[PDB]
This record gives sequence, C-alpha cells and structure tokens, in this order.
Amino acid sequence: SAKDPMRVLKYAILGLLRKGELSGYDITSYFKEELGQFWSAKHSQIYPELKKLTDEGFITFRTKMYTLTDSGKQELHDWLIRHQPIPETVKDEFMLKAYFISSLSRQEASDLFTDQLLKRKAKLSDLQGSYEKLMASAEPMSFSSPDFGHYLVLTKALEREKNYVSWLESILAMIDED
Amino acid sequence: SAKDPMRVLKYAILGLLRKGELSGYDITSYFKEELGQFWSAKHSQIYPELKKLTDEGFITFRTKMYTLTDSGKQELHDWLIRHQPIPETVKDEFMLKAYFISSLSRQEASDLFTDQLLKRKAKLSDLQGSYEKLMASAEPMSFSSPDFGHYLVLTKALEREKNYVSWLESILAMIDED
Repeated sequence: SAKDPMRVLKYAILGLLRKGELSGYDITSYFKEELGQFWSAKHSQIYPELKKLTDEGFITFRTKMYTLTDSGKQELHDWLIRHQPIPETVKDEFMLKAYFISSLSRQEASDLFTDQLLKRKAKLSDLQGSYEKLMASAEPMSFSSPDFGHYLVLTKALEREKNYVSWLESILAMIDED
Repeated sequence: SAKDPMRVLKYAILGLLRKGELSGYDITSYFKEELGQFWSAKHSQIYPELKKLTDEGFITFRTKMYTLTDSGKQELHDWLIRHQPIPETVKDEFMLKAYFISSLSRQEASDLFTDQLLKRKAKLSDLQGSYEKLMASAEPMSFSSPDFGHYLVLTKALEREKNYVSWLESILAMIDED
C-alpha cells in the first residue's frame, strides 16, 4: 500500500522539539526559514503531520505548545543513531546537459556554463550572508555550542556551493582553452 | 491534471541519440551503466517513454534502431540552451541528523560522522575507478574529445564526494577538539 508523502517531515518535527516546547507557529516558522532551505515542507503538510505524530504518542501538547514524549525522544534517538546506506545521486538537470555537451558549440557551452556559474555565485553570496548572521552570536563556535547543528547545515551548504563554483570555473577554463 | 513521472527520462533519451542511432538495448545499457548513476531510470519506464517520444515525432526507428528526427534535435537543443533557475537543495537525511546533533553525545556524534565518512570514502574509491577507466582512452581530454561529457559527469561527482569527505573530516576534528 502507498504511504503518505508527508511522512518525510516526521524527523524534522521531532527534532525541532528536542530542546523543549514550541508552538505550531514556531514550528512552521522554522520550516519557512532555516529548515525549509535544506528540508522543505509544503506548508499544507506540517499541521497534518504534527497531528499524526501527536496521535501516535510521539508528541503531546498543552495550552498549543508541543513537546516530545519519552516515546518521541526514543523515536528521534533511534533514527539519529541508525546507519543508513548513502542515498543515490540526486538528479541535477544541469549535469545531464553537461553529459550531452557535444551537441553545443564552444560558444554555446561557454554561455551555458557561464549562466550556471553566475547563478551559483549569487546563491553562494546568499549562504555567506546566512552564515555571517549565525556567526554574529557572542558564543564562539564549537561542538558544545547550541548553534552547532545550524553551523553544520550552513557550512555544508557553503562548501557544496563553493565546490560547484570551483568546478564550473575549471570547466569554463577548459571550454576557453589556450 | 497530473503528469507522468516517466517524462523525467525524455532528455536523457533524446540526448543519448545525439550522435547517431542506438538500439533499445544500447539505450537501456546506457541507463544501467553510466547514466543510471546520476540519471537513474526505473527499467520499466524506458521503453514506454521511448514509445511516447517516437509517437510525438521526436524519434524515429528502423529495422529497432532509433534516431533523432529534426524535431527531436530541435527539442534537445532548446532544452540544452534554456537557462533555468537553480533547483532547491535536495533533501540529505544525514544533514537533517547533523542539524539535530545536540541530541547526541560527543561519542555518538563522532560515531555517526565516522560512519558517514567511511561510506563516502568508499564511494569516492568507486568513482575514482570509473574515472581511471574513462581516462584509459588514447585521446587526451579536452573540450573536443568525444568523451568530454562523460568526463564532466565523473569529475563533478568526484569533486562533490571529495568535498563531502573533506567537510566530514573537518567536523570530526571539531567533535574531537583538542
């Protein structure tokens, strides 16, 4: 039997509650801000999933402020420590174009890759802004910082985008070979 | 109205035919080998999609060996040169775990990240093998090489995995701070 796509939000919700109670507004806000950037939700799915997790006994609410139950804390813990295989490569449509580059002239290839580069540099600039905002905190960064998780997400994103930009630069130099 | 998920294979099929005729066996083989690694197909979808593209006049066959029509070549061209926005970040379940790292002890965090590192180093080794196979060709690599597209896919993958490994190493050193 088919499963509900909204179940993808489960660990994102349980994890959001790991440090204490949040309102539904607080949860939705985390999705619309930091989490939505790497773990997006369809706004329509968040409350339905919250309800499922409540009904399953993973979360409780009072007056609503939601919190993890002992069961929910265990559910989050077991997922965190589980070793999964690494997932299959995510489809990158630009890379499919790159695979078929023989269908483009040198100039068309240069134009395609230049467009991709400018866009990714602009995205990098945005990530750099988010990273500077986080690092504007007083507490220096370390494993023990309450913001370490957020630091992990942002540094991962920054390194990914920097690496993409560097690869594009290298390919543009090949397209523009001496 | 909902669209057919198999349509995701369209440009992969048209592009595979850009250099001349292929059998259905040849196409399926490309999916099961080099393409399937970054542009996977459900084996069940390839022939149905080939049929749709034939019926739409993008591809023709003779006796079957498939080839692009003028329409198909234009369809591929227009897609290649189109500038699209960069897509949203693909969900990386490990990174959601990283975001919630405050729920793990230092040792549990180290164990989680070590597992991910060993797995990604092993994947890197596999990509390195594929890259050496490609580079075992006589023709040196350049924009004009018929294998340039394949080189682009493999180098992109290698750089991505190397960057992931480097980031994991950095985080493990933070978890194991002096």
